[PDB]
Amino acid sequence: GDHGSPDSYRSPLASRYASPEMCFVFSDRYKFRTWRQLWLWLAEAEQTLGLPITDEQIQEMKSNLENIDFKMAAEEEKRLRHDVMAHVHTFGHCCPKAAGIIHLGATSCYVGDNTDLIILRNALDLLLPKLARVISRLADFAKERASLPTLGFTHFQPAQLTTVGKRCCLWIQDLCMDLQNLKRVRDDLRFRGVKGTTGTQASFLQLFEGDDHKVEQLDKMVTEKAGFKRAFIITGQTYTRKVDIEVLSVLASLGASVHKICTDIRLLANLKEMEEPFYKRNPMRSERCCSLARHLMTLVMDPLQTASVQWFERTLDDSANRRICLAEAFLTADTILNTLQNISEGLVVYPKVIERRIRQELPFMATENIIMAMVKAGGSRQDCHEKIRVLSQQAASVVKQEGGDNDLIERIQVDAYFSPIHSQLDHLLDPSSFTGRASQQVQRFLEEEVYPLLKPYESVM
Amino acid sequence: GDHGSPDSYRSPLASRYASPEMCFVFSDRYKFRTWRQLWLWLAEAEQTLGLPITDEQIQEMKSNLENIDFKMAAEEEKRLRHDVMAHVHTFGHCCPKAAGIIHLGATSCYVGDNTDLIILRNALDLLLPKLARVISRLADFAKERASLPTLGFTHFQPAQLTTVGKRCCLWIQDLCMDLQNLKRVRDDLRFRGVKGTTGTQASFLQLFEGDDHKVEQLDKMVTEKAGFKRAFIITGQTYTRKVDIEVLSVLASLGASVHKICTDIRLLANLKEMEEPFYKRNPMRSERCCSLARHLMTLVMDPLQTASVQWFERTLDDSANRRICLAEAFLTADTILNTLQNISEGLVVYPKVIERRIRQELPFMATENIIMAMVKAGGSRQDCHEKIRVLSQQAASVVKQEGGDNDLIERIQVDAYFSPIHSQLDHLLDPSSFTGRASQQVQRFLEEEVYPLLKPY
Amino acid sequence: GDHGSPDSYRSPLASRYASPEMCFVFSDRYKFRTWRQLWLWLAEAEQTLGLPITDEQIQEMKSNLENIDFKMAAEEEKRLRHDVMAHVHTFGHCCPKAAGIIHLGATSCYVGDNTDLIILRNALDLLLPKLARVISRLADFAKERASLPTLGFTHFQPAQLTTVGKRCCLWIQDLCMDLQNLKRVRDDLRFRGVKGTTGTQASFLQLFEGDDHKVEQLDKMVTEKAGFKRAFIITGQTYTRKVDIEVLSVLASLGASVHKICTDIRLLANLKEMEEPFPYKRNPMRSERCCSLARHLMTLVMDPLQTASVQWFERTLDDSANRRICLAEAFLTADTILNTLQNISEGLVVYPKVIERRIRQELPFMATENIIMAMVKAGGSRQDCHEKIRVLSQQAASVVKQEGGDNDLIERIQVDAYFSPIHSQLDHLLDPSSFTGRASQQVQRFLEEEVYPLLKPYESVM
Amino acid sequence: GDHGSPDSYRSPLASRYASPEMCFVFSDRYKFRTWRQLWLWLAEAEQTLGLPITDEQIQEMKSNLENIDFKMAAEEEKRLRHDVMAHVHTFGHCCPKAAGIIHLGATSCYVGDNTDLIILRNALDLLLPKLARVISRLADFAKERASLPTLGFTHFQPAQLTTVGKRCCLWIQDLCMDLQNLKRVRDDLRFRGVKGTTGTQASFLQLFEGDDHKVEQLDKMVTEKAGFKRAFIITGQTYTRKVDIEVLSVLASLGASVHKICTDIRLLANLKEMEEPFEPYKRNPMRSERCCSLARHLMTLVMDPLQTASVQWFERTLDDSANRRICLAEAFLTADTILNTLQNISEGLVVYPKVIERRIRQELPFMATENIIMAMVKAGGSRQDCHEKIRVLSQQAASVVKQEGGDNDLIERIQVDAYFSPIHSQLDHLLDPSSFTGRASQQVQRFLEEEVYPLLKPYES
Ligand SMILES: O=C(O)C[C@H](Nc1ncnc2c1ncn2[C@@H]1O[C@H](COP(=O)(O)O)[C@@H](O)[C@H]1O)C(=O)O
Ligand SMILES: O=C(O)C[C@H](Nc1ncnc2c1ncn2[C@@H]1O[C@H](COP(=O)(O)O)[C@@H](O)[C@H]1O)C(=O)O
Ligand SMILES: Nc1ncnc2c1ncn2[C@@H]1O[C@H](COP(=O)(O)O)[C@@H](O)[C@H]1O
Ligand SMILES: Nc1ncnc2c1ncn2[C@@H]1O[C@H](COP(=O)(O)O)[C@@H](O)[C@H]1O
Ligand SMILES: O=C(O)/C=C/C(=O)O
Ligand SMILES: O=C(O)/C=C/C(=O)O
Ligand SMILES: [Cl-]
Ligand SMILES: [Cl-]
Ligand SMILES: [Cl-]
Ligand SMILES: [Cl-]
Ligand SMILES: [Cl-]
Ligand SMILES: [Cl-]
Ligand SMILES: [Cl-]
Repeated sequence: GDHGSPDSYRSPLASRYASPEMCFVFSDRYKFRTWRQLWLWLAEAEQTLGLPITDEQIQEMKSNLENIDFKMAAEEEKRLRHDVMAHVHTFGHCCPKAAGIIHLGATSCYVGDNTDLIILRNALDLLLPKLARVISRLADFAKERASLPTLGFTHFQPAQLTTVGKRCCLWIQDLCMDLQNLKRVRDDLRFRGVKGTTGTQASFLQLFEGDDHKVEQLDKMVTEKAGFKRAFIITGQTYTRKVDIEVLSVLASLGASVHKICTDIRLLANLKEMEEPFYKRNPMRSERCCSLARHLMTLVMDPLQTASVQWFERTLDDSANRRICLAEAFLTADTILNTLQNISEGLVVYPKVIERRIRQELPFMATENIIMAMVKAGGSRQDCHEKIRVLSQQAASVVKQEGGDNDLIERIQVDAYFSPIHSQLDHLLDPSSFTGRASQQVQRFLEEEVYPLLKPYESVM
Repeated sequence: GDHGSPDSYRSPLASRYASPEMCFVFSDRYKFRTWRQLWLWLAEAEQTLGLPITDEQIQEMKSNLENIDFKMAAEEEKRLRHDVMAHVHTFGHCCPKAAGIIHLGATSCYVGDNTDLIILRNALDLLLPKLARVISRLADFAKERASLPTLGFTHFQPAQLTTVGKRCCLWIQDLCMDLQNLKRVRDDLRFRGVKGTTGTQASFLQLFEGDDHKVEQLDKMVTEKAGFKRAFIITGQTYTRKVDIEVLSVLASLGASVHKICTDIRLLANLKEMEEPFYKRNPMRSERCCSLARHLMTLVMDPLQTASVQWFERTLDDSANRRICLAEAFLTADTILNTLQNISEGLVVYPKVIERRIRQELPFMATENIIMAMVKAGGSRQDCHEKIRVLSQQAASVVKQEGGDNDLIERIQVDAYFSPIHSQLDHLLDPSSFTGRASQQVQRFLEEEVYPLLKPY
Repeated sequence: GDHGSPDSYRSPLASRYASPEMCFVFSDRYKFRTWRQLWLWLAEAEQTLGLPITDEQIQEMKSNLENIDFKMAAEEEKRLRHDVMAHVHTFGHCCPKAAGIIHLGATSCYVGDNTDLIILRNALDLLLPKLARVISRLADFAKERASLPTLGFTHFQPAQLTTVGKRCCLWIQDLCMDLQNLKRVRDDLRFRGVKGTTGTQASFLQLFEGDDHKVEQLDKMVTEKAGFKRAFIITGQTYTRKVDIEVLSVLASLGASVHKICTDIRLLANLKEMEEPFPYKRNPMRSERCCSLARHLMTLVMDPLQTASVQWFERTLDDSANRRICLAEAFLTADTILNTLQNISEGLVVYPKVIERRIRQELPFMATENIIMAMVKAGGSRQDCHEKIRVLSQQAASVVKQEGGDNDLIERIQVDAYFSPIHSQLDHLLDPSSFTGRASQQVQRFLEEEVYPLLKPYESVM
Repeated sequence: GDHGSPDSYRSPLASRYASPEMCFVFSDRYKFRTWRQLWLWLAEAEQTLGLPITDEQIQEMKSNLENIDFKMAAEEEKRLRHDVMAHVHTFGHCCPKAAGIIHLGATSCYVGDNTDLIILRNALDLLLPKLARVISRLADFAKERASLPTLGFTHFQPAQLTTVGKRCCLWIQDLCMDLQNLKRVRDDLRFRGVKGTTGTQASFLQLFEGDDHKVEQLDKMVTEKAGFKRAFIITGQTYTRKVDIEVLSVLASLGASVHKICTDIRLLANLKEMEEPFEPYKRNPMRSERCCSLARHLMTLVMDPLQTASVQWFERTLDDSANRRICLAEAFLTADTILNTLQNISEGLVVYPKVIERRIRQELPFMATENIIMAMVKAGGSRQDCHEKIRVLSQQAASVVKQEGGDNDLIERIQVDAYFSPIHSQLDHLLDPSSFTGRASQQVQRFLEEEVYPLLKPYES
């Protein structure tokens, strides 16, 4: 009824995950509406350029763009075993006056391929502000936490202190590259236009009695009507399936970024340092994003393979595949960005869990700070280094062998050797003094790189 | 209605491609009904093993296996953000008596993982007879055409003659390897059974007051009820997702086979030697098979990646992915097998086209046999080789430079140097003499390898 | 030099990673020596079946199996742009008496494909005992640690306790499935044998003057000489490239398993519960490397899938360059991973006092039901007790997250006279060995029923 | 040997396929010379910026950039189990005065990552002119063959005529999209620069005693010394591995293009319409087969960096290292080989016009029937009636072809039928192949003038 009977398989991307907006863009109502819209634009342009098409035929066509008899369309397709021709017949039935001029000069891909290009670009236009919003919410988080010291991890082992906001900027930088990629692909998408069966426009040239200029005009007119700046000069029957690679490749790369970000979030949730928005709390949304982002990456192999084995001016082995992977890649991407937005709005941070971890690990990373202090006081770097080695091993043994807390500072405190440095210990181990340039980097990044990127999307934040 | 509104995305695998039977196996009806079947079996087993579950509670559960309020379950899941708990609640709603004991001792995966294993095996069982049927129909074609000479192709260039039937056996053999793969994975599939939250059955042990024999018997009892010969001993929360790799990998390899087979048919269609069953005729069914087969191959990277990053006793980042890739792999495989059967039932061959192509190419492959005939006629191999070489270059130029028919045999016939073999030319150029052991290979293959494999189906 | 001068690219798989044994299996010496071995076996069988081949011709070839002039071969291949014909000519140069009968009746794939099948089987035979050894070492660890309680993880969040040994069985099981896979593919690998240019044996049938029996005998005999139980009946020019899918698919699956296992170890290394074999701060670098290589193993499966899908008719040569890369690389990658995993599995470091601490911080939240059950057994209510134990768990969780302190939930219960009926039981109720379920029982049954039978064939090489 | 002894595995990419120039770029000599060049630049800039480095330390480091003791470095790496530190120690041993300031403040990635970025960019600079050269050769072919009619193929079945040159433009267009992608990735490549252990420059900030300006100057000074216009602001330990996805994705899409082009060439070769250049009746399209084989590996390799980036934890994990040693080099050596081979193919492509012409003659009559019907309607005949008469003749001709294995005799059937007497005198004209190719010829001209030549202009050299 809505997403269908439960007695048959229903894609989870439709019934469970994707927004109504993205679902509609990949719906048959939208597909077949656009087929008629393209047929109308064709008749309109053809009428202007002199072909015998009456205003009645245009008005009739224009008044039935939504008037789609799916039952009739289905029966015709069972009969003809051809989907475009099924719809040509069905459109001509409710438009009896224009029936004879519908699809005039065109091959099936005039509606099929141009609709897919309109769908791709409209789908890209849906993703962009959703991605932009996720980036803005994280940028707010990053700026807010820019100076909050946190344990750094390499090999997922204790490393030089970063900040929560600086770490957030690694996430933001990858998503920003995705925003630029998606925009580039949307902006550079070209219209197939009117090209004919094998790309030569032979049909249209005959209809215009050899007038090459009128053929070029028609192609320009339908392109403009479709809202595209530019059409291919060169096609076979179809737009080059290299286009489908370009689109799904940028979505795949977005998948990898989201999977990385959400893996980091899941690890922070184990560490109790950060948690998804409101005893056992599971980072289920981040896990979902990983799950769906993995499918995005997997799907890139479909268009790669498809384009690689397209023979000459077209083989029809692209069709069933594209029905699946194009829609599912955008429905998957839509779901991910909707969820990441929801995650990024109220990430819970626990400063005192973060501080406890730093206090347990920083003493082992601060030994050169201690030597420097003792040497400046007039001690020996060689004598000091030995003393710290032993006390550090003692502390390490407590942590590993006994499961105790790190007591290195306490050992240094009660050892008389470090007499000239006892009053400095609190300053020397101040975690903010160990975070390098993290806060200055966050500011400069957001200002120079992030905010300029977001400016176009302020309207819808 | 049945597939839903055209105002929303609908999977073409559902609305366009897969059979009703496969669509039902991956339907929410079948799934949640099976969830309830597993709860019934559990309560039955747990009752036999002494837990406080009454007969009338079990009657209540059995009477309601199909009575599923999908609207309520969706209301609960919106509220609980937990799918299995929503169905526990909803089953407990229409079963007020048994409500207290549904899911007793189980974790979510008890219904979720076991249902997937039941579904995977049922799906495999739907595929197997269809694949056997394709093989059977192709075997019929291979037998009928076992001796029909046809131009061999290597580098897709003219090569040593094969037969139509022998070439078909290349196709059959790959599909036989798939049939064996699918049957193995089906037969080796193990039930998760009752394992508790992290795989230790700590819940059931406590319910049975430390009695291990009862905990093992429960696992055995529910496994048997589900009709599985064997259950896992070792699990985390889930069955190992390596299982999903094993299943989709064999599906991926089936895809590769069908893509190659259908690519060959498409090329033969261009050559006008073969056509799909009944001016332009397009091998559309073969093209669609290729299209879908490619998706089957692509899908293997999903379970590979999933398994690689499951942490400890399980992470929930397998869940959304599996909802998509498992169903799709099987619905795609189903479609391909349904279409491949259609293709295999009336393949059209054009012997006269096949013959004409052999006549254009065989003379170039027949020159060593002409030379052999001259040598034994009291002649020189080196002289003949040079004479035959110039005429073969002459004929090759007519073909490529003049777009003409190959006239090499006519050139040989009129050149008096070949007087010692002129009377043998009809014999020397008989295409059936050039196919080597192709028909005998077909006979032995079908007899020894194919027919024994089909005998159970 | 051994791996060439540093002024050109050199594969890390050869210069850095794989064992010498696996490198040699994928060497040109081994390849081209096997070409010659195959030529000798063909001449042997042909002579037996009556073709005009002499004992001295066979003696000559046998004497020169290893006497490969690589420079001459390269020179000839530059002239002929054909690798097999280059080696036919080179072999005939050093075997002048045999030159005329080398490769008699055969197409190039007689040496190319059959050598690849010999290599694949030999390569699997190198991997098998290495995996068996990894499984056995982990099985020893699993038995040793079968009762050692450890915090369970689902969502990587605290869950019902498992044991260190039981968790190891999750890893072992996957590798046992791989071991079975590799053995199956190895055992079921069929020989191409002698098949001719398009698979019809037309050349051989003519040589034997139409005697079908003799062609069938030839194929049997060379298959037997190469040590294979079974040859294909049906081929085009090549063995079906579906074979390459079957082999690299099992390697890909092994890759996923090792990636999972080594990710778990790296996570245990962060938690300080387990470390790699022998400093305070240590990196799981070997596990990281195994993950890095395992990923390449999974990636490589798409090569033979694609290759097989677009082979036209009796074969196209677009498989050749690809197979030179992916078959060797997959095995060199797999070999390295198993060499490293063996090393990781020997002396895995465990820290029971870190494990215990973590358990004590998390168990009380998972033990509330037991503390309630004990009150109801004493005489208290379950509705009343569940509420009072709720609020204490709330404050303890807040101490952990808001204060950043230790879990004081058991102290809150201890210092509260409502839980007076059960105060003396608290240690018994919180005994972590009482929460591990059937973990240790499962380890024993698994090892005895599933693991040890698999390992028994490999006992002499352990 | 020079590729090593035949007793061990040797990559066919080095031993067999790639050019010596691309082999050199991914060689250890080039890698470790660049490590030392980077150490020289770090010291140079550090000296200028006031750190205690002498001129004879710099004179020493500069004079030993090529004097690499690989044996010593290998010994050191076995001992340290650390490749970078082995080379710090080895470089310090031949530069004993400078030993104590080599790598000052830096982490291993300073040399590791920056060298990889230098190599990636130099690798892309080798490919670019090669791809431009292929496009240029193909454009000459397209121009020469712009108007030559050839049978169109859709479903790989006879379709509306195109031209040899127009079909070549489908190939050219995909390669032009690749040239733009590679150029884009190359230009947008950012330097990692000096970032420290976890990306915070804490080491350098200390060395400059809190002077942030000097840390920023150092990052700019080395970035500029390396010939890069821009450095990252935000890194962890490493440059984001999304960079590797971006680079191998464009190579993967290039593989798809080449696989399609070479598949078409292989099909044309079967049809005897086109052949690879002469280096002879049975000829195999072996170069094109090889290109398809390698292209496939290029497409396969994209899943490596996708997976790598998706599971990088925090400021980095070392599970990327081994994978990248394989896939980055292999992708570029594979790409290099394809382009070398494709240029070779494109240089003397052979066309057989009489074969092409014969195929057209066999197939065109069946596509000419609508045009014959139109000429009869113009002469006074009924469309419906004429369609029926011509349909029987057409079905008779198709049966001669398929059932008798004969030549298409449809035109002869029409010529001797008195029914078609009104158009008999027009048949020669109605069946002219050039008249069926539509705008194919003008499309080649416009495409080459507007979209190809401007892209090639910069590469003139
Ligand atoms: O415009 C034409 O019809 C000309 C034809 N090109 C085609 N162009 C577009 N669609 C075509 C084409 N051919 C078939 N079909 C129809 O597409 C449908 C494919 O079904 P599916 O494989 O399920 O996606 C399915 O309905 C097919 O009938 C050509 O010969 O070049
Ligand atoms: O036995 C034959 O030669 C018959 C031929 N089949 C072939 N079988 C095996 N190898 C062949 C074949 N053809 C070429 N080549 C040679 O393979 C080599 C391919 O080189 P690469 O692409 O670099 O791997 C390269 O050396 C090629 O020359 C056929 O026409 O069916
Ligand atoms: N450990 C678990 N086992 C089974 N299901 C779970 C678990 N944790 C959460 N879930 C639920 O499983 C579903 C996952 O949804 P999805 O990510 O869309 O597959 C959600 O309803 C979760 O609440
Ligand atoms: N954080 C790091 N950055 C760079 N290199 C490292 C780091 N940690 C270890 N290494 C070294 O990098 C090399 C990784 O080797 P492989 O995994 O074979 O590429 C080894 O020599 C490691 O010791
Ligand atoms: O909800 C469950 O069934 C399991 C949850 C978990 O393991 O965290
Ligand atoms: O050895 C290094 O350069 C870095 C090591 C680390 O980050 O752990
Ligand atoms: Cl059109
Ligand atoms: Cl359970
Ligand atoms: Cl069709
Ligand atoms: Cl052979
Ligand atoms: Cl390390
Ligand atoms: Cl640095
Ligand atoms: Cl060749």
